[PDB]
Amino acid sequence: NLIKQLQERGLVAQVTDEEALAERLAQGPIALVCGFDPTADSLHLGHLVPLLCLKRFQQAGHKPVALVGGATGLIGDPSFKAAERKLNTEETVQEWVDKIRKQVAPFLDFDCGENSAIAANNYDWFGNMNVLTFLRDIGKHFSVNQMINKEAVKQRLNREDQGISFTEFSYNLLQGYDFACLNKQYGVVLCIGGSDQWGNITSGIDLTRRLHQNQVFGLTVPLITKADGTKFGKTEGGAVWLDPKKTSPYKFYQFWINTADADVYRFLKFFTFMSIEEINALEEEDKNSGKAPRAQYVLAEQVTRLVHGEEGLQAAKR
Amino acid sequence: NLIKQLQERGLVAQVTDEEALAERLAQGPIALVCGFDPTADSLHLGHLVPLLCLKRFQQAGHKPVALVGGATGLIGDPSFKAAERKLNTEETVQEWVDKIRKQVAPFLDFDCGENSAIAANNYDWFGNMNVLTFLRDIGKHFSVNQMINKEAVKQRLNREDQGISFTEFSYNLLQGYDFACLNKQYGVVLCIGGSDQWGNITSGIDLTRRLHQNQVFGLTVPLITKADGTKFGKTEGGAVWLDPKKTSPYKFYQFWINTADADVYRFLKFFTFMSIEEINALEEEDKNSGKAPRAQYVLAEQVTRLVHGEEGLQAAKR
Ligand SMILES: Nc1ncnc2c1ncn2[C@@H]1O[C@H](COS(=O)(=O)NC(=O)[C@@H](N)Cc2ccc(O)cc2)[C@@H](O)[C@H]1O
Ligand SMILES: Nc1ncnc2c1ncn2[C@@H]1O[C@H](COS(=O)(=O)NC(=O)[C@@H](N)Cc2ccc(O)cc2)[C@@H](O)[C@H]1O
Repeated sequence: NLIKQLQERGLVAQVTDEEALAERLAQGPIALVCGFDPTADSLHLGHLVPLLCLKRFQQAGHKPVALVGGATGLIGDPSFKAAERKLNTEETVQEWVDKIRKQVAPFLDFDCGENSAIAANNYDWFGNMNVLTFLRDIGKHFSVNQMINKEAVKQRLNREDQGISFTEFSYNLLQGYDFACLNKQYGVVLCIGGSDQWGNITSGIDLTRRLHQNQVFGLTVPLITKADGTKFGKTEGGAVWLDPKKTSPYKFYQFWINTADADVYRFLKFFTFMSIEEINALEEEDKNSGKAPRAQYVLAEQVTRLVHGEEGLQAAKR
Repeated sequence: NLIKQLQERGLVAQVTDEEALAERLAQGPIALVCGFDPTADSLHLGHLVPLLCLKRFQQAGHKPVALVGGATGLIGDPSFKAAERKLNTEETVQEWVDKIRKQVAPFLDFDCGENSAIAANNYDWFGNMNVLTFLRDIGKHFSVNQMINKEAVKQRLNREDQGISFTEFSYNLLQGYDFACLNKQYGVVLCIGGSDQWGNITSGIDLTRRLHQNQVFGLTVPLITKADGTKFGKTEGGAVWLDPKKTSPYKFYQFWINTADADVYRFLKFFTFMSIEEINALEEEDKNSGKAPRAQYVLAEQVTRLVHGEEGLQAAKR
């Protein structure tokens, strides 16, 4: 049902147990979660993929849990990161943390009773957790041997040149715990994220099992890349922040207009709520049209509106 | 001077910088430490060797710091251990800790003046420490790459049959910090322990340099064993405790008088305070004297009074 729908949009990289998950979603609504760490004072175009995905689940009747890593942001996810990351002050992360919560809010119905959205922060629990407690209760459930051969950190370990701190090496446990913790108190049985996050989610489904014996689920969406395999979110001036202050609505819309013909269609699937059908209709319509492609105009309008409301769209054009 | 004196009786296995440590010990009295983890309600003969080196250094005028791992004993030191030590309740361990402390107190002088002994417990700084505080303020200084190859745990990894949890894999950072922490509040510049405790010491040396920029040293005593090969401190009823209740003064004295001829002399150098001279005369004497060796008798008289006092001795005689 739903999974298959997302597959049609090409928004599904890997699924831990497609069937069981598919069957579970069927039984009735569930609660899922997606996490975002405070690396900046705003999220960017990349983050909008998973985020928009929660909303997609919500509309299918599920309850989204949007979690900001108030704690993991003090450590740093080393997942597929080639080089160690630098630690940001406790005060700066806080500030950033707050800008994100608020920034994420507008993207989800936080009131419709049943499946109203939930904002969550792991600082809530890791923030005042004794180190010994953490090592004992969670640590005893992780094997360094296998922690070592996880794709998300494998390479940094095997390299007489590269390396990784004990700190970021532990990152895995905290996100892993977050799952079990969000499951214990909210019934969250699904965690979604971009491909890179897989390993982190994996550890999460495992801890949740050995701590509460609950079959939990994981589902990742591919990391969206420009067709010409360049970057994304990044341009000549930097990341396409969602924060109007960092990227004007006018500039934001101009961005989508400039999409390549080999992307615009996929991008309409990843960023808009257009019936996979009409998107194909639009493609076909554009192909046989001796006219210019209108897909970009669509894409630009839809996203600029999702991210900035009619106000921002009105601005985008003046 | 002192370093070489301890070598005379083979109580030194390694030293971080013999030359410099030698020069430093000469400059004047220093603060040194040795730690003992609560893994039972009592210590055994193996623990005595190191403990005795602390009293040695003290007689030489230095300040002994006797630490008890109220926190480490909750994590489990994996050093050269074959299988994962299991966790003990917080309840049990604190109970063992008191025991070990009080048991330890008699062996060191707690009021000779400037070099009076200090009782220490790392639960003091780990019991109330945030995990995020730990992982970043300390973790950030440990390379998983270098951690994986450290001898004390190269075993557990690089093996199919074995394994190590994230918990015990973290032990190194705790003892490493204990050194730094001790160096900052007592100016402790020396950490002595058994051969197996080396790597743990090293890591302390570095963190101390890395966190305070001070040259700190480490020296390990050889792991005393029976020349015949078999494990030390073991019997039919197992380990020989220092707790009269676990091992009566009588049984204790008997264990000593039963010492093998190839061990008895070394044992006099390790477990007693006889000068290397008289211990050598004794060996010589025993050599060409139609009588039975009296070193056994001596050794038992000494160690028995050391560990149980005049009462304990007179008791091993009835
Ligand atoms: N270009 C992109 N396309 C698709 N997805 C993308 C993307 N760029 C980022 N993302 C995804 O959207 C999120 C972006 O935030 S993130 O900083 O990368 N998140 C992280 O690093 C996670 N460790 C955060 C986290 C997740 C769960 C927790 O319980 C705690 C923390 C991630 O799930 C990432 O996989
Ligand atoms: N048979 C033996 N011969 C000589 N020395 C021996 C011995 N058996 C044990 N020892 C030494 O005497 C001590 C015995 O206690 S122990 O439980 O093994 N100690 C430990 O495991 C350390 N991790 C304790 C510790 C040390 C320093 C800290 O800052 C914190 C904790 C260690 O220094 C050990 O190396």
